[PDB]
Amino acid sequence: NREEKILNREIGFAIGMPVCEFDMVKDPEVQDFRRNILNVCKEAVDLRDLNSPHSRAMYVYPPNVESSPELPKHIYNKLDKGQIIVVIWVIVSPNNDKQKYTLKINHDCVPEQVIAEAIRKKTRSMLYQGKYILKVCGCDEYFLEKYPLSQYKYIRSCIMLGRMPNLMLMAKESLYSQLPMDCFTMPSYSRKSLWVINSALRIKILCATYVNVNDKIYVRTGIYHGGEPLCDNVNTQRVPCSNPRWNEWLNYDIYIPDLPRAARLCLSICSVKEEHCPLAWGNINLFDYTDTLVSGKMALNLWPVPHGLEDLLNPIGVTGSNPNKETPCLELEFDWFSSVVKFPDMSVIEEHANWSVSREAGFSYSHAGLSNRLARDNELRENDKEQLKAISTRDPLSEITEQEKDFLWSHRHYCVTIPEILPKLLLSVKWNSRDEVAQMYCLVKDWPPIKPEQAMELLDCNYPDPMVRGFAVRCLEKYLTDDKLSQYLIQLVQVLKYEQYLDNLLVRFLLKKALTNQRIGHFFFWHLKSEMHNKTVSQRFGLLLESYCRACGMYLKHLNRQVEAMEKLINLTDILKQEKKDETQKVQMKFLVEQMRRPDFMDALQGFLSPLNPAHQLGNLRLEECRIMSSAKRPLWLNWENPDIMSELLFQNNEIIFKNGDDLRQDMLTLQIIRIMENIWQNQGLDLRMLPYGCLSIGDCVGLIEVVRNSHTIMQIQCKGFNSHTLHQWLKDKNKGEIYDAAIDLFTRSCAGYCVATFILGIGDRHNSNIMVKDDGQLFHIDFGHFLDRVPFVLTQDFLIVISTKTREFERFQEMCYKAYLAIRQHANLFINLFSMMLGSGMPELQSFDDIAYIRKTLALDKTEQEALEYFMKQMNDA
Ligand SMILES: COc1ccc(-c2cc3c(C)nc(N)nc3n([C@H]3CC[C@H](OCCO)CC3)c2=O)cn1
Repeated sequence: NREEKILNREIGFAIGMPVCEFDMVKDPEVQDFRRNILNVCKEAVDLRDLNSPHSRAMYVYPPNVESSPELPKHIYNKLDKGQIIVVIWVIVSPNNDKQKYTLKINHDCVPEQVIAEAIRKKTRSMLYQGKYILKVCGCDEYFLEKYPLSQYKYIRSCIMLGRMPNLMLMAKESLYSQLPMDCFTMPSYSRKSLWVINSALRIKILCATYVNVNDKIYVRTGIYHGGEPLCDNVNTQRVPCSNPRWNEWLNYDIYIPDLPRAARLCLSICSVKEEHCPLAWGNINLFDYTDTLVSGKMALNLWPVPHGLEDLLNPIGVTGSNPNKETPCLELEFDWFSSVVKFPDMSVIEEHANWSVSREAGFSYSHAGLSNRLARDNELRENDKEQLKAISTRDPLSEITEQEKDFLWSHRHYCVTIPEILPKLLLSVKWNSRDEVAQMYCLVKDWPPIKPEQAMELLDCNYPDPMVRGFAVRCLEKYLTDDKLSQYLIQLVQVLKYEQYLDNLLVRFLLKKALTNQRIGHFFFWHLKSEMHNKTVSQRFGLLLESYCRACGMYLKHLNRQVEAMEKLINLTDILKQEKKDETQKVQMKFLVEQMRRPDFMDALQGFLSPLNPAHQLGNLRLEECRIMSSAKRPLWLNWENPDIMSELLFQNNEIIFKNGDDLRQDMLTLQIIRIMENIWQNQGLDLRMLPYGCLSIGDCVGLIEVVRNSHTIMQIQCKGFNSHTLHQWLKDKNKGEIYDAAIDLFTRSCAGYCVATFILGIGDRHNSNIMVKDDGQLFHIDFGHFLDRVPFVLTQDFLIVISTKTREFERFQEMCYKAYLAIRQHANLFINLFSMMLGSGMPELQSFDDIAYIRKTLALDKTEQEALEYFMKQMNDA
């Protein structure tokens, strides 16, 4: 139609490839995902059309609230008798006069209540009903829901900062006048035997093509469930280099009905010299998306080995053929049985599980042989019930012995009483034994829900089973707040890579939330779009992006304006670091200024939302405040006017650093971990102010960085002014009076926060230029080069003098680092889980579980609470 043709050009621009291309794809799964996902779209749109227009407003401007309405002790204490002084603004008459009405009201007042007092003060300022809404002055953040005022992140941040909230009052009708009439349309594309196989698995390696020049070669194979072999790996015969025809059947120690649902064939072409090397790799799901077992002739196009691969295989790697067909192509053959073999229905598995529990009970009783895996009733002693608990308290990095596994499995029915043990019991299963797997399925089917922070662990590369991942999704669906879903969004987008198929419970969950919360949808779009360059995820992420863009609504027009901006800056910074690299900042700036005269450039680089915070409107480009930086990759310091009616009450200008050349993924993760550490310390009552500024990767070593206003590096404070006493005097000068005592306190609390953080994460070398200080004393670190692969933030005499060595303030400071280290140690399981989910991300500083182990060392998990306290105590004295 007319609208369908306009939509597809808009979707195409957003993804970076035309939609017609997805149709010219003959994979039934691709076309099934495309059609079968459409109900997740339908449900999301329906929820937005439910309480229209209010429900459409909640979509476009979701309330930005904290997870709990409860405030910590140190936060509540800042309120003058549990009450907050709030400032409500009104835009009066035709001359748009800003008029403030100050209040002092209960921090837990709902926005409809706050409005009432503001109308009461307006009616009294001389001596209406609820057709109004509250907005943050200077940004598009609204207060459309009945939450305690202190629950909104702006209000809580204000309390924390000792800043007075500035909110603007406006008509509900004036906001709804900005929400357009969106319509969802149905696209043009929308309109056996089971365990009866009494046989062992064999796979024929026929031949290899596109394998030529540059001693011998072979095909290394293995059958895997996650990253664990379901039997021993089987190699083909060694063969001369250019001639690769094996025509060999490989015979595996697995009986076909014993194959788990998420069983994979993991293969690689290896070179020999004593020194075996993988040339290419590829993995195949033994069952297709429809539960059908792979049969017959097949050809798999192979992938290049990832930089820094362990063994000769890549089990954690992507499944399916490499799209580039000019690559090593391996031709295989699978046994064809009586008909089309299909994995049994849940009911057949349910009956076999009941049969297995029965045969298990009458097995021994009447066996004669010994079994450490048979379940025994009444034989569970209180000293071993307390030993089972000690297992559940173990970190995800800790090794679980074969004895502990047999122990855990014989107690599989008790385990249901310690629900947080499940990841360990799931590892304890003999995943190559249909008998135990059918039984495990029924346990999960009725397993007590676990916390989302625990659920997430069952979504890394170790838990491939659809039932295990389905239960994890179910725990998130019911217990994960939007605040928290937003906080862990980069790991949830990352673990999508561990999914066997396009259509799954996780993608369905993530997409429903994306299409019912625009703040989630923004970052869901950007985290997906930023990996379109990566061919390993291009199709899955592209299809996910198509389904998103097809139902997001008018936000696509906003996303496309953002895409056009980043594309211009990439083009711009390409020319500077290529051609005009050694040219002066005046000539380089003359080129930018000449390019800004161009219409396509002055439309693109102005009047669009900030990808770091879509609540921020980037108006006119103030070139006069922009500069090409001195850094090697020629990054841009960019300055935009804040076109908000009340910009002045937040920030009149918005500064973003656009960088093209370096990987921002490692900074993205370090800044996320900081936000988390900060939120852990804050929840535990100890106020250690951190600054996880915005950093977003938009592609292949391209991204944006939030500039922190009123900040200078440690070097800049030393330089303009060898010198070791300048910092304190500068902070005394920038905070003279009673204002000084607050600044010294904000420097120590922030200085303590970064001391712990950097130590734990093993962050890159911290110097005078890698550290920064705000006008109020707030200390923060920047450019986190590389983590894990020592105390990097060495407290020099410079920082020590600002603290007040044998002082009362330094005795308070040490007590700040100590509680903080204990606070992170009590949460090490979460941090371990966040890094594990990122293994799939191609990050060099995080390629194996060995890398994550660094935080088991620095957080002394194998030691005790007092022992680890002694570890941090000892490591902090060595400077
Ligand atoms: C991963 O890549 C990167 C690249 C840049 C930054 C980066 C962040 C930053 C922030 C958040 N806030 C403020 N205020 N400044 C900042 N800077 C400035 C440092 C001083 C410099 O001054 C000129 C040379 O001395 C101007 C730039 C940065 O570089 C961080 N990570």
